[PDB]
Order: sequence, then structure tokens, then C-alpha cells
Amino acid sequence: ATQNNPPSWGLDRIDQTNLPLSRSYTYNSTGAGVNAYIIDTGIYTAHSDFGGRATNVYDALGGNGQDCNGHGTHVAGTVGGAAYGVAKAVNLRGVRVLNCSGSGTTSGVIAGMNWVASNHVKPAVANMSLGGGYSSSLNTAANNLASSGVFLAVAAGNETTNACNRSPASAANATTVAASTSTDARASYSNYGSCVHLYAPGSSITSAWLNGGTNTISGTSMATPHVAGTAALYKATYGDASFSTIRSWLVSNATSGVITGNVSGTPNLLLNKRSL
Ligand SMILES: [Ca+2]
Repeated sequence: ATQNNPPSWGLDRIDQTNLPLSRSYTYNSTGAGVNAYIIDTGIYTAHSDFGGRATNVYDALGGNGQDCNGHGTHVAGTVGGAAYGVAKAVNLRGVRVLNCSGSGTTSGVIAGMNWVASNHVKPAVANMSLGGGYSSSLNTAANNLASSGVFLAVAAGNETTNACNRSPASAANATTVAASTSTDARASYSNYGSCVHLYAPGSSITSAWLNGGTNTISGTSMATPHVAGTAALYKATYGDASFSTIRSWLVSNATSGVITGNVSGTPNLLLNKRSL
């Protein structure tokens, strides 16, 4: 199937090797039957772009799982919204670890990851569009979440710093995602370095929001769900596979050398789902 004139350029970009944008997003899986765990501010599950496919399954803060920020709804939309998403029929499963202003703690994030590792329904992917300072406990938790069978996509971060200095971006088993722009530039805020595995569209990404509507925002938070969604397409297309197999497929099939302004020591690779 082909979505003509997708409402976010990020979808357009990941289905082709070179600019110019084709104003189209082609997909041959929808990720049906794959579970995508959005570890974030929760999901506004009633949004029309989710159909009936979004349900919150855990809240680390003692709340009801519902998004009261918008960020997690936006991220969920890029993973799996009908109009805004990469994997348009995936099951979206909200894991609320951040509050109404988009913040939390290392321990609440680990609680959400622990829930997903224990209770995920295979085949499963997880998206972590969040980060903080380096934490050995958070990195270990991320490594064991991936090893439990959940492909793990994490944001490199928006601090213009080395992602090896941040967690969970620096975890060995993460697939860590930097942000590009619609001209294939490195986004000015994007973290960089040897702990980044590839770029994905991150600046001015349009997706779902709290108010029933849309929002266009920027960040490695927006790049990461393109990768999580592609991993969900992978599992629906080929069957379940380990995080290391899918990560290797992503980086070897990524578009090489098109990012401008890349920071030397960072892979010049851009997410490319064409070969699915
Ligand atoms: Ca395209």
C-alpha cells in the first residue's frame, strides 16, 4: 500500500534512499500483531489516529496511564498512527513513567522497563524517547529489557553532547537514534558519538497530540519512534528476532553518507525501510 502525501515528512523520508522527498510512504506490512511498548508520558488512547489499537498497560507513578503531557501520544503516533505512523496497525501499549510535564526519575523509568521485560506479549518492541545522566542501573536495566526479547529503540538525546554520557542511550543493547532534518542535515540539538547507531527524521515531525489534534515538534524523541516502528514492521514481516539481529539489519540497510553536518565519530547512517 502507498500513503500519498503523508502528513509528516519523516514517514516520506524513511521509505527512500535520496532526496527529494517523494511525498509518499509505501508499506507492505502494517505491523499487525506486534506489540509496541511506548515508555513515556502515557498515551491519549482515544486519539482517532490510533483507532482502538492504543491501551495503557502500566503506570509507574500511581496514575491511570493516560497521557497528560502530549509527548507520549506524539511518539506513539509516529510508531503506529494510521496517518502519522510507520507501523499503522501495530498494537500500541502505553507504559507511563513520566508525569504531566514530561519528567520522572531513574527508578520510575526502571519500573516501567521492568514491567515490559516481565509482561510483554511477543512479538514486542519498545520505544524510550527519554533520557538523563549516565546511570549504571538504568543501562543494566535497558540491557536486560532488550535481552528479554524486546527490541529497544532509545533517543540519543537533545543536549548537543556525546550520547555515551547519557542513559539509556549509552546502554550496549540499545538501538540509539540521532535526529535529522528534512534537508538531511544533522539536527543542531542532536547528541552524537560512538553510542549512536543511526539517524532518523527528528526535526519538525507531525503526529498526534493530547487535544485530539496534531502537533509538530522536534527532537531525538521524534526520530526514535521511526526506528521502533520499523522494527515492528521487521518482526511482522520476518518473524520475531533478537535486538542484535534487528539492529544489525537497521544499520546495514541504512542509507550511508547522506547526513550533512555529521559529527565525526558518529555513524553517517539514515534509517531506510525500503528493503522490507
Ligand atoms: Ca518517500
